[PDB]
Amino acid sequence: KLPVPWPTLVTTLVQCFSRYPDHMKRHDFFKSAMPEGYVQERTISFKDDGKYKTRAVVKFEGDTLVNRIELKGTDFKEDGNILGHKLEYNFNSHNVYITADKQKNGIKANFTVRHNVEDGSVQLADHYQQNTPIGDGPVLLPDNHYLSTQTVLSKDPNEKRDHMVLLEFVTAAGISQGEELFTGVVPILVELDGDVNGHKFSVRGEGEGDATIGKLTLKFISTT
Amino acid sequence: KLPVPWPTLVTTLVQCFSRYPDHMKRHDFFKSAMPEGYVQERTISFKDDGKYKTRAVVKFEGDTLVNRIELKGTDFKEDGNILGHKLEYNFNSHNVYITADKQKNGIKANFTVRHNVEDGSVQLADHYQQNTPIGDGPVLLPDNHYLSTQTVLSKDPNEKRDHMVLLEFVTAAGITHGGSASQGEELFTGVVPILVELDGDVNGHKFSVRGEGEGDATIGKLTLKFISTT
Repeated sequence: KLPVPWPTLVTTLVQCFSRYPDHMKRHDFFKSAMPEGYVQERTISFKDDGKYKTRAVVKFEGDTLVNRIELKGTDFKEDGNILGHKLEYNFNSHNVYITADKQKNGIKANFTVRHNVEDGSVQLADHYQQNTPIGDGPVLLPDNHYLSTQTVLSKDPNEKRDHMVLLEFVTAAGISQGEELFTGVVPILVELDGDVNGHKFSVRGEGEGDATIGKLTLKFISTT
Repeated sequence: KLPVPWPTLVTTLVQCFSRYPDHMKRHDFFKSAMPEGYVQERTISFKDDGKYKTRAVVKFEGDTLVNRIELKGTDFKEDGNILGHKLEYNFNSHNVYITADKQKNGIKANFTVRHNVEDGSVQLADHYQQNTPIGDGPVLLPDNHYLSTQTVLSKDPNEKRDHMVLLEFVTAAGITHGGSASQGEELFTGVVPILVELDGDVNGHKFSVRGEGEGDATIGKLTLKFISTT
């Protein structure tokens, strides 16, 4: 059984599948970094609770876009909204604000996730994010803009193990040869190795992304 | 294109597809009214703007669950968020609070929909809802409870008409007690085809929408594509 609520892992579990409108395609750092990819690092501060630190490698492995993550979580309260499993099984729309990191040749992002709590309150998860390209080639450093997200979480009736089904749509707003790798439907593999409060777990996800419409379709299975 | 934003029509465009947990099946008015169906009437008041009045007939026509709606919108302002198309193309999660309407032999509901606006603010839409059975059979009058919703809106890249692709999950909650509680429940054991037809007029601008898809009430899932028909 997952030691934390599935919604708290959503943002950690491939922004290269965001739909950048034609007038913004010169601002799409994520696709410009492919195929070598990028390292995505976050600190996620759950207000009045613990923190996640994550480091992920996002790159192509042949035809598959892979997101391989290490997650370390600490300082969660036993009676809080996370370890107490008080979060609703849903996900709000967020705006992910992106700025260029002209020192690392990459980007930073900042946003605050709002997790609905079963008692009507909101649990904030403040995200600080930095992405650095792995490859040598030129990448696109964007003007300030944001990604606008939508996500629904469900369960596979035929699935038996602890799992999460996710459908997500993301479009860029607010204003490369790598992008040519995203013209069709691309298979996705996500692998997460986690430790929260000393509770170790793993998550494996598979699905597909369609960047032409900003769509992600994934099923995640836990192991503990 | 439609004269109003697609998100403002989401709630008007089949709560019989909500997942009612087994311990709450006695509270599912919507399925109990089937197959004869129910009339669903709403007043939707947009804060600092106009209002929609809707009357829908929701019933089975053969194998298909049909939602046929008349919508009249009045008193909208030209520079507002609706006629000015300033709403984000998304839809927030809501709780729909349902209570028995014993004096109408049905149910009523109150909730506020929060439409995100492009400038970062919110457009509130106060919903009042009344559902009355069409048929003569016995219906289930529920205890107070709510429906919890999740919805995503998207587009079909090969569709030139104004349209909205929708996926929704809804589950009932708020009762803690714990077969089929109505004969109409039996009609929703499978995946049911859905037809939605909306005839609208907002501030004198006439339009229409047709949607088709499927609903799976055992998991609470709705999958539909809506297209402008005028």
